[PDB]
Amino acid sequence: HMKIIIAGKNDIAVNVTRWLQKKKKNIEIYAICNANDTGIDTFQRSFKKYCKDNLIPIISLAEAYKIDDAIFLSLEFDKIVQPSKFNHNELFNIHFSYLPKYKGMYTSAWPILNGEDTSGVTLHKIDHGIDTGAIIAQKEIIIQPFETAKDLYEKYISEGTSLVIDNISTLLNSEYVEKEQNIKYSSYYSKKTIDYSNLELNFSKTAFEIINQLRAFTFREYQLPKLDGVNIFLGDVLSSRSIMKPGSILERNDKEIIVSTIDYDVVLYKDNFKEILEACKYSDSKYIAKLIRAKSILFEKNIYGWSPVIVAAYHGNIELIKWLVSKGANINDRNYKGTTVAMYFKDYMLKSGDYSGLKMLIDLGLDLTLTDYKDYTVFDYLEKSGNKNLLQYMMAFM
Amino acid sequence: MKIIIAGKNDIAVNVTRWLQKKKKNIEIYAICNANDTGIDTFQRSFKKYCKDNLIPIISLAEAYKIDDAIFLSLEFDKIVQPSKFNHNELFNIHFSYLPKYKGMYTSAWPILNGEDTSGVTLHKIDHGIDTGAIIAQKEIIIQPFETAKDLYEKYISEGTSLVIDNISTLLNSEYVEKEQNIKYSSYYSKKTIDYSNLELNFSKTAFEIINQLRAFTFREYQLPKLDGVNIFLGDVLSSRSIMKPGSILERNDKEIIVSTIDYDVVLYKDNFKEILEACKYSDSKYIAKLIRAKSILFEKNIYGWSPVIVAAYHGNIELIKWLVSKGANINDRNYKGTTVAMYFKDYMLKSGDYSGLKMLIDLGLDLTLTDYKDYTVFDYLEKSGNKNLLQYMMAFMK
Ligand SMILES: Cc1cn([C@H]2C[C@H](O)[C@@H](COP(=O)(O)OP(=O)(O)O[C@H]3O[C@H](C)[C@H](O)[C@H](N)[C@H]3O)O2)c(=O)[nH]c1=O
Ligand SMILES: Cc1cn([C@H]2C[C@H](O)[C@@H](COP(=O)(O)OP(=O)(O)O[C@H]3O[C@H](C)[C@H](O)[C@H](N)[C@H]3O)O2)c(=O)[nH]c1=O
Ligand SMILES: Cc1cn([C@H]2C[C@H](O)[C@@H](COP(=O)(O)OP(=O)(O)O[C@H]3O[C@H](C)[C@H](O)[C@H](N)[C@H]3O)O2)c(=O)[nH]c1=O
Ligand code: NA
Ligand code: NA
Ligand code: NA
Repeated sequence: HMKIIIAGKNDIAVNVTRWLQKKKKNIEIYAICNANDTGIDTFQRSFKKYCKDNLIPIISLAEAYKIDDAIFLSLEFDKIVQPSKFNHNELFNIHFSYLPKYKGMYTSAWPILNGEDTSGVTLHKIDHGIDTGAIIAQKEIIIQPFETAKDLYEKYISEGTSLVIDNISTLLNSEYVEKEQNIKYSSYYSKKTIDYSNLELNFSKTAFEIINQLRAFTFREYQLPKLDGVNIFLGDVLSSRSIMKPGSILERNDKEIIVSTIDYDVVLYKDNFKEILEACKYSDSKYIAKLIRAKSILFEKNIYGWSPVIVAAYHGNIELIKWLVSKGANINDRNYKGTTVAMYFKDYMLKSGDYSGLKMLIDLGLDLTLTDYKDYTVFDYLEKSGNKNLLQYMMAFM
Repeated sequence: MKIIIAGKNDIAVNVTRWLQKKKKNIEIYAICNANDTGIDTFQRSFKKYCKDNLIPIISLAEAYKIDDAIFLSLEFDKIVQPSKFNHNELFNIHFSYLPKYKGMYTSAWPILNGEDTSGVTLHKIDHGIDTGAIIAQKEIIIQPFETAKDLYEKYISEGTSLVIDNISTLLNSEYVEKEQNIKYSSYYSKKTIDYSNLELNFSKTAFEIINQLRAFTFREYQLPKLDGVNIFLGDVLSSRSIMKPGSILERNDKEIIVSTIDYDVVLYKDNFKEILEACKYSDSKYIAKLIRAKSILFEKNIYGWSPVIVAAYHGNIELIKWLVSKGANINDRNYKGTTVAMYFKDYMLKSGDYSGLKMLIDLGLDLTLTDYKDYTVFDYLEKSGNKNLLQYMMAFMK
């Protein structure tokens, strides 16, 4: 007979809540949404939409203060919570850093900017201050030297979810231990510290710092870094050192811009993502591999959620998908409605007549049991459509 | 052999002294910095040293035309162009552990960033800023309480020994170069801190604020100010005010308590002038009440008078025992190299009270030390004709 208030947004609020509904069947859940939650799924799920679709009441923070015998759990929530205004003190938060480092804002960029190898997530209490409350549990996170602010954000979402999950019984049962945050090594960045409205690359810096500025600001659904009009998608460092003033453009071609820094010259790769996506329809390994500078651009997505594997799978392109997957791409990658590669390869199989591919993708680890966000498998869509031919063929693989 | 020393302060002077002693036959040419006044201050004037010792002072343009010489820059202020020499025996001491902290304000930035360590590096002068290949380096530990001035002093001392330990290899071409790493390379230009408009930022953690204080505590240039009131360090409390960061919570004659992003901070108002005045005659009990930050006891006025020196000159033995216990140097010098023993002897001379000498001798007072004129205390006594004092001091000398 418990109550929990979940205040926040995105896949973390969604996936924690999914877990609570399945695992704590009889808990009453109340939700608070963030101001900019459009109730529509984008590269993150809408928490508002999830709650509507799954009969979770949506309340105000004002209304939530007046609840008794409820845990409060903030998951990338956007409004200051004032502990005094509840009748208890069971107020909790996931913050996307290894506290007490990187309190405050832009924790997907700042660590990268500062040349960190690691970050973390932290479960702690909400007290009056900004990420000041006592720590309950933490998990260290490795940042690979190629990963972007988006890859890091995605690790935070994943690990933050898991961490809430490994501790939520102890929050609900008051069975948890806390410890006050240390003084030493504490750091905080306000909203002022980056003006995302007015981004500017600083070339009076080292190659390392410049590469890290690129990584820090590479989060496509918001922005890419820009050099004199042109969008950039990562870069590299050369062994040469230009005598030219830092910022000086040494070379330009259609794929890359080379620039002088405080030490080593840096190559900045022009963003060719749309172009790589058009090509993924029918071109082959050779041609695509010739288009690619930063390997990770194969895992990027447009506003619909379409990655290269997805567009390829939708157009038949079997030899590409094999190579994409050898490059580390996900054979069961999904768009922003939960739609899987398998489901894309369906529309082709249907429109072509050629089912000789399907076993190829199965060897590669394709999974037919997967459902989208309306709980529908590929088998459900085929049944619905009347394509018992295609249906029965596919059922053979089970 | 021949050598060109280009730079300023005790590092230039003391490297040069070592060469005059231990490499008699090398010819030495000197380049001075543009703000070397010729008058010794908290750092010696290299200019003065050179004029006093008949070392010729030349320009960088003249330096380029000297073959048969290696070039060694020591906190030098002018851009060196390697293509204008007819050789490549060009070396620098930079005050950081490269490839980190290239560029400016190296006694400030590492402290600002919460570093536990820094270093000094010996490397080649290349076309860029602090970019040339490394020859040798040494780690420096930054103690938690040390200020920017303390770290500068460590840089000067350690930079000096790094040169001394390597200079034969430089002169003999037995040294080994290795190009700087890309990874972890950092750089701070002159625009990163504006010493004309220093403001403390209280939208930061208590750690970050104490480190702001440390970083800006370099008395010869400035102290940090809160409301035009000079501050000499501070401490963190265990309370955390709800008030907005920067809200002053408590004032008194001695300190100012402020809200930060996490824990409250005490800023100590600077009272060094008052402390130095009181050391003439007051006892340890009175000075103890006056002290907040213990390191204020090692500070100096424009003459180079520290507490221990003022106490010596007034025969304040009881206070000297305490200061030493506190960490003060028993052989502390003013900016003319005049030692505590030289000041004590003036007190013994005027007063006729000699009893205190043994105590100071037992605390490690060193009577062999020379000032920047190569005079010992005994040379002063022989010149004044004071034999009885000479003999007495000599009798207690260990
Ligand atoms: C606003 C913005 C964000 N980003 C990136 C960097 C951020 O780490 C990431 C997420 O942005 P965000 O607006 O969610 O804000 P963050 O600063 O990441 O998180 C703060 O704001 C949240 C609502 C939470 O209260 C969180 N506890 C706060 O630390 O998106 C951009 O690349 N461009 C942008 O223009
Ligand atoms: C990948 C891809 C998709 N499309 C199409 C297919 C869709 O009708 C439309 C929007 O795609 P979407 O990712 O929003 O797909 P969804 O609406 O998520 O999934 C539907 O379309 C799939 C192909 C299956 O039919 C599935 N069972 C449907 O529920 O654009 C292209 O035109 N070019 C493409 O390269
Ligand atoms: C100028 C200035 C310096 N300082 C401190 C911080 C500095 O690290 C330290 C020394 O000052 P400085 O003018 O020598 O400048 P730094 O920036 O330390 O050294 C640079 O300039 C030198 C001439 C050398 O070329 C060196 N390689 C450079 O990095 O004193 C202040 O506290 N207030 C000040 O206004
Ligand atoms: Na360059
Ligand atoms: Na400046
Ligand atoms: Na506060």
